[PDB]
Amino acid sequence: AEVLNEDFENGIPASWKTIDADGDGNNWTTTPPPGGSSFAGHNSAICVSSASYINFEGPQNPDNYLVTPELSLPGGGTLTFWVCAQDANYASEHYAVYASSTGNDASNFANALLEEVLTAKTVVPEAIRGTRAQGTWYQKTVQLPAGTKYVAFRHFGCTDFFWINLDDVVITSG
Ligand SMILES: [Ca+2]
Ligand SMILES: [Ca+2]
Ligand code: NA
Ligand code: NA
Ligand code: NA
Repeated sequence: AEVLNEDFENGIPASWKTIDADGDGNNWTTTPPPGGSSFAGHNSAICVSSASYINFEGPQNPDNYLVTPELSLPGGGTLTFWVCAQDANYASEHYAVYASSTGNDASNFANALLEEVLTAKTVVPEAIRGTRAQGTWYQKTVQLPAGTKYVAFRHFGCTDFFWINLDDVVITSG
């Protein structure tokens, strides 16, 4: 039974929450600057994205969370989602996925269930990035413990690549 299935085609839903932990005003977003329109989604128009580098601005130091609405997983569940680097040639974005059994603030998200740096399969030094191919979309699977109330996706601990993209977040109970 699916308890969450988000394609982002109507943007980040109001039921989800962004946390700008570094405080720069830049978040996970479906309107990445300076274009202000979503990057190409996974077999779809829209995905949600966070920047380590913004064209016409420069390197960023993100600590950005994207948090689900409150979940009921009394016996646990399974998360799947799709992730890619927006620029296949500046691919090395660092992210983690966390579960909380209580609240939905940054301090509630500790002990990553998954933490990785996307694999660079190709590389280029350019001021304007995102000018070639998107990275490959990869599906990830994370098991969620019983009593998980919130899942957070965190883009952090990296700078000076381009953007990380997320799409097609599905959580099933059991
Ligand atoms: Ca989508
Ligand atoms: Ca930020
Ligand atoms: Na949906
Ligand atoms: Na919200
Ligand atoms: Na709260």
